[PDB]
Amino acid sequence: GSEKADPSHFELLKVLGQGSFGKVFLVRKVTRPDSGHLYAMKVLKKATLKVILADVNHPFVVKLHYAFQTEGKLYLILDFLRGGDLFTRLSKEVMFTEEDVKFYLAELALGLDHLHSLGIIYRDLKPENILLDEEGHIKLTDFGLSKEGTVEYMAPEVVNRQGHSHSADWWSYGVLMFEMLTGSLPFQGKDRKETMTLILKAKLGMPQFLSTEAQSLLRALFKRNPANRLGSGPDGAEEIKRHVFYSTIDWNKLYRREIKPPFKP
Repeated sequence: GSEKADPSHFELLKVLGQGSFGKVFLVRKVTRPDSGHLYAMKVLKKATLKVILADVNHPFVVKLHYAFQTEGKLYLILDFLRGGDLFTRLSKEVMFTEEDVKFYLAELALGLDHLHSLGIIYRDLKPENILLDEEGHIKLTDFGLSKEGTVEYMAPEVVNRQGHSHSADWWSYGVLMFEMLTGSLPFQGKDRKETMTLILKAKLGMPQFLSTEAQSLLRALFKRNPANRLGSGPDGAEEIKRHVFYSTIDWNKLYRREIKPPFKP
């Protein structure tokens, strides 16, 4: 359905970022029916193709519009998210209010659970990989790998190479929450090794300015044992979505992007 596609059909505007899997540019399609439309083009020097799902249809996951392999490298044409990533915003703001964190985390909860339903494990969860559109809603990017990074976000079972189910994502989700809420990481040492050891002990001091609801959610997510971590069934993501922390969230309208974002790009 997207095969007369060609790299000549897109003019290069600039470079959005340097990925580990490849470079990503801002491009403008030059051919109908979407001439003039802006997209993000990810170039991969490796190769595949197949009809590691990169084509996910969900309001909070970056959409793939085109995919063509021309001259060895593979070109992926994705949504262009105007707002940039959450890491940049966090760096400037130094920390978000619980209101802002609740919104971002609620939308992410849906995005994550969806990927999980497709059997995908979002291994690289962190603010750098969460983009904002022009309205302020979020979109998860740089995902896919099922059969399989930033140490500070690694779950204990991943550090100890004991396993890596979707449960590890919920731990990372907890690290994201803590970092957005405090401006700092829960577990961090002077080097990679010490950080891993700190993660394994999982000893965490709760900053006193966090709401009791925020605190209990974090405690429920930071369970060293994947089996007892929030999100590990039986009701899956629902047990996290039904947590008192998100009591004021209408997941139906959220899915429909009816809830207005706190920050407007």
